[PDB]
Amino acid sequence: SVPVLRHPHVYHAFISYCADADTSHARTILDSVESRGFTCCFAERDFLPGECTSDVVVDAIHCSKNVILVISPASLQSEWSKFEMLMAVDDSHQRNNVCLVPVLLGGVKVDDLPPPLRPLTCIRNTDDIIQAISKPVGNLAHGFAWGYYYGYLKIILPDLDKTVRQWRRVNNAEGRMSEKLFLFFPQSCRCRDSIADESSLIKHRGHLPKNTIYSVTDDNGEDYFFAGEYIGVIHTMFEMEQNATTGLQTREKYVQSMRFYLTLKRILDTDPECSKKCKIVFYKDVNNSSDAMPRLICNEIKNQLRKES
Amino acid sequence: SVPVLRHPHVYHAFISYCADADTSHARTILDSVESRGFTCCFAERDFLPGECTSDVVVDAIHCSKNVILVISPASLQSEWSKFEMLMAVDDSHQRNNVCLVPVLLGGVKVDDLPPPLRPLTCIRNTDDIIQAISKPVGNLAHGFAWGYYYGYLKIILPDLDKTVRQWRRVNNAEGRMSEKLFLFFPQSCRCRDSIADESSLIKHRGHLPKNTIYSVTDDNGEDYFFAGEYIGVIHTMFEMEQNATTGLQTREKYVQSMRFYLTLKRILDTDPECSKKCKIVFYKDVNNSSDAMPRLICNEIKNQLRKES
Repeated sequence: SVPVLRHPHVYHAFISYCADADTSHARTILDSVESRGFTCCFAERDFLPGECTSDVVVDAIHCSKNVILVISPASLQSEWSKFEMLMAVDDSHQRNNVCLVPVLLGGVKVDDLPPPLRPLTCIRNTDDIIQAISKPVGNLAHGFAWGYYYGYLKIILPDLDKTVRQWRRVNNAEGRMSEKLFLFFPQSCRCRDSIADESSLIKHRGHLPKNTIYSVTDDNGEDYFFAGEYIGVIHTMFEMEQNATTGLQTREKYVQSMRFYLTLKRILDTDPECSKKCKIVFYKDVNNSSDAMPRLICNEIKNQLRKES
Repeated sequence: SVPVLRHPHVYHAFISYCADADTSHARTILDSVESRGFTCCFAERDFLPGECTSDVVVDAIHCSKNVILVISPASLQSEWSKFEMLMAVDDSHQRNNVCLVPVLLGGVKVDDLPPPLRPLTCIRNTDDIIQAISKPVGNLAHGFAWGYYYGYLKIILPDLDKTVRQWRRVNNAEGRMSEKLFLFFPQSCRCRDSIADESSLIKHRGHLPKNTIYSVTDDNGEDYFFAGEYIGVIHTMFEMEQNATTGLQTREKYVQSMRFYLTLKRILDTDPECSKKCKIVFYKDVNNSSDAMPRLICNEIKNQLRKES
């Protein structure tokens, strides 16, 4: 009847309520559940007077198998609906359907609720919530993209074109080198230690004061130079797919990585000092011939030199 | 009437359709829009025979002000509903309400649709879609947490407790140092160059072969040692809040950072070789006294030594 709790769980349910309005209602639901045998976490009783901070709340949510949301007409006005309640809501719809137990009071109805809570199938009606207490990857695009932007691209891109032109000038790469930083995005999301590991015809040529410079030979023997590197963050999706514990498979790896690709491009093109400073090179990393990757890069370098002319 | 397009936009609408089923329907909608004056992107016409890959699609979505989804009973069966259609769907509900134009065929109705499309208010009914063509931060938790996990924590944590005990042993820190790596999470998300920048009473004591070792003095003059650093990824949320262009304000900074905090703890406690290897220290970074941060860390170090006893 009453389930045995896992490693992090020490409570069957955390009762999330607005202390300004529904404190009485939350005590009523609490007393109904705890008598039946379930162990609950209740702010008024369990949170010490000086430790009702958001992290103690999230520590309680982490240790609670289910989270019971007491949603009334007043609960939406209290900013609790904009703060502590949203902390319990997860990016994964599968997670919210298992964990969340929305308790609707006063006839607010499902349509009145915020978008995340609507498709969750919400709820002496106190028997029904006990029924729900008895016994996953969200979208990665925005975290990856904003973290890659502010942690790296926003720092190096704004003046990188100046650094490249200085290197190009004093190395006789004029006309044979684009200003942009080429960012490599293999479809499998597998990143190698160096893009030169894809072909012995890709040669290390030094670095930018550190971003690496490579050379590549086209059909006429003309050497073309470029600053290039992998988008290192995408390797995480490859690791998640390969992990049996992680809920990410091949189809989601492609979907997540195209959302990431799209979100990164929206941010870069929004920023005038970062757009046109890098070129993302998406490619199917399926070929072993020594000509394949060199020919792809030469095509991209020549395409970018046209636009910079 | 027909709007002028922004910098990335070169099309008013991208028509996303399943080429196996609704190609005829998509041409009909295309011809209806393009005659009225709008410029559209149509796969059959605009995508060259050998370049109908997912990145060319996303390149088209990036340059399309609106995305028109042709959703039929057959569109859901085609895996197109599980792939190319979801690439147009964004983590932000505000983005999907502005960009997406769901066109429902055959009476599938809104409730049949996946969770993200349901609350979007979908749609010779071809006049209505022209009406929608005429003229934001998603959840960061999962991207931040999984990227911080597989990019760093998963690498260093599994054997870090061994490294710490070896350092503790040969430095006479026995009983005055926890095995865990303390990860500092200031509520403002502002990360400093060193946690020792919070108080001159926090002393650099070397490093782990590199994670840094600090010392801290309690009330009895007893020195306590710890490996510690900031969770560097959270600084991105501080930068996003401070950026006027970025759609993140103080309240969302707290909500996003508690979702990140919760998601990271779910991943770490799921992994048996990473749980109990680090301690996340969330704190209000509001105090200037030289005693405040030292007393907080000494409290955490002593708490962890109890559990490791």
